[PDB]
Amino acid sequence: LDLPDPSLKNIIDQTTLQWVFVGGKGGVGKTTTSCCLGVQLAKSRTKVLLVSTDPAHNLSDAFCQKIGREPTPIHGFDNLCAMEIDDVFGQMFNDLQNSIPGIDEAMSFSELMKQVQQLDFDVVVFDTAPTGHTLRLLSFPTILEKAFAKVWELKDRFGGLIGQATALMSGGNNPAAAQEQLLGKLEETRAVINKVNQAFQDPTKTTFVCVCIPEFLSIYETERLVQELSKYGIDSHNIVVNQVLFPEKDAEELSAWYEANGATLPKEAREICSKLLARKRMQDKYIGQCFDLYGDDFHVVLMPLLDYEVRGVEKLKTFSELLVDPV
Amino acid sequence: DLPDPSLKNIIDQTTLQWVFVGGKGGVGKTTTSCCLGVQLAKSRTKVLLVSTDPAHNLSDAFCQKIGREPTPIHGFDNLCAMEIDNDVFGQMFNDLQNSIPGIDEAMSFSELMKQVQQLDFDVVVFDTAPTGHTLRLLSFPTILEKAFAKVWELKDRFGGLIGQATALMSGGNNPAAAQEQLLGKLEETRAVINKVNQAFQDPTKTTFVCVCIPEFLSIYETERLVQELSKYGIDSHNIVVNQVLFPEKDAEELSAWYEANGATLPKEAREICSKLLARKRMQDKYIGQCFDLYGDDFHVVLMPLLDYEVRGVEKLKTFSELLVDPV
Repeated sequence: LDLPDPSLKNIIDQTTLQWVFVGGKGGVGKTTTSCCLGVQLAKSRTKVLLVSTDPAHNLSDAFCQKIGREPTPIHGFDNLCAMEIDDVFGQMFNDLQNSIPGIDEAMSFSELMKQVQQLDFDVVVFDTAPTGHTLRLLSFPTILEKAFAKVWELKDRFGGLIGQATALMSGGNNPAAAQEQLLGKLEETRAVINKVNQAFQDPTKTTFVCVCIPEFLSIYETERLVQELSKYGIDSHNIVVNQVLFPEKDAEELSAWYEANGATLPKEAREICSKLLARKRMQDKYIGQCFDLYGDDFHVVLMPLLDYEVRGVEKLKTFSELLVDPV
Repeated sequence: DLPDPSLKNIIDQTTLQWVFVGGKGGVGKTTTSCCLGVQLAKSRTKVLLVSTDPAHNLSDAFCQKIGREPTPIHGFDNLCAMEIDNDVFGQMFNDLQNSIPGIDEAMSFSELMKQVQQLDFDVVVFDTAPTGHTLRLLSFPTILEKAFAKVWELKDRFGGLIGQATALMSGGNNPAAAQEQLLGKLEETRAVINKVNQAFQDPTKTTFVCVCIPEFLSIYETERLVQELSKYGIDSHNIVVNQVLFPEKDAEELSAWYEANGATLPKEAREICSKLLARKRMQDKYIGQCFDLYGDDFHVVLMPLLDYEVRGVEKLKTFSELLVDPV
């Protein structure tokens, strides 16, 4: 068969990329794959930044180095930085936060995008939260529009009280001035997120990498994420199937060898081979399902399951080579 | 001519089963709720107080540790208080929580309502969270319907994948059985909340008490809450304006005395009198605004601002006496 290369080398080749997002369900290796992509991009690119919106501090444990809320240069690299992210006006803002769930996340994302675009980097890798939170990250514009419409509805409906009280309170508690400031903050956030989305819908600058493992839940969340990215016009052409058991041998070669030499093995080795072969068959079924869903338009990169955790700078550097050009 | 400036209509309506107390933070929701409970303990055979306020303000109010389950109030025979704080099914539930924000609060409220309705009390007073969270509490049926529609949409879209994986996995990890179990849990929650909401729209059984203070923000949140209760068919006819400065005299007497003897007071007495007069003028303006918005259809109960915090059983008894039969 002729298919796209089973590696993430196309990410390194496309030198015009500015946003590289890495998504997937929790526990599939999002942080490790993101760190390896950052390590690989640090070679060709002048400046590379890694941004983690995962609530935990998995970036610090991954790089075996304390990573701050601001850019922290990665030990052993000259151009690789990391970053981990966790009164009338005030009352109206709290009413808006309570009425429209997700507006605070939208404003936090807007502030983060402004800070990152002002940090001036050539490429930013994005270790996102699990799929569920990334879907809200993608649905942010509808939340901003609902916030605008909620503010307008509140103004229209309570204009009588707002104007009658505007006469009373003085100084910096005018309900109309505070309401206009809330509208202006919503407008700032919406403009920032609109420019960011215009940059995101350009496959020249933005792409998405989906990480999964040969199990039902991971592939299901990967399909959810792919369909949502397709809906919102965000490009994705890389699926990383991690923790693959023995990505070199087939289930058939070793199954035949075992069927030919079954009675020659001790009880223990025979049980271990049988368990390993069964898990390999299940993983092969799920990899075939992946190749059915994708493969035509996606680079499917298979990564071997390792005994040790891929932590530390040197181990990550060695694993990135397995990521970008396999055996 | 106006309705009686007291909450005595709450005690008179013997058919009431749910008495909700809402308002902005710091206006005295907990104090008013505890006083209403103390007063209902006289006429009713058994009275329960339920606090959904995130903090543990009930314990500080009663000056006594109140548990997560009903704890009989010291010194009362019929007054109890209460303060309220891989896996395929879990993954689908998390997808629902991420897609529909507020479904977990809806299920928690359903469990709380089932527990309270099984505790069997004659009347339950409900110290709710600040206004925004009560407004979220009111939209629960729509949120449950949106959750149902999300589960059905996911079922329709991914039925092929779900059945194809059902063919594979064994035992109690069927994705289709898990989806049906999620639907059944949603149905349980929706039935409980439907019974509760049918009970809420009956003025025979449910009424709302709005607590506020003579300031703009409190009156604005009170108006929001009243309009939302009107939209959602929940009855409210009691506004409690708490922390009123000097509820006995009018704006004229002390102002006239001071303007006749202004230059005769020492610096300290003159400063305190001036601050008091300004506070009284502002409070009178906002109380007039309250009487403009309501009074025609609402019992407006004015409560005096006290130097001490209304903690302890005796202070609660005196504040309840000022609440149900004023001076």
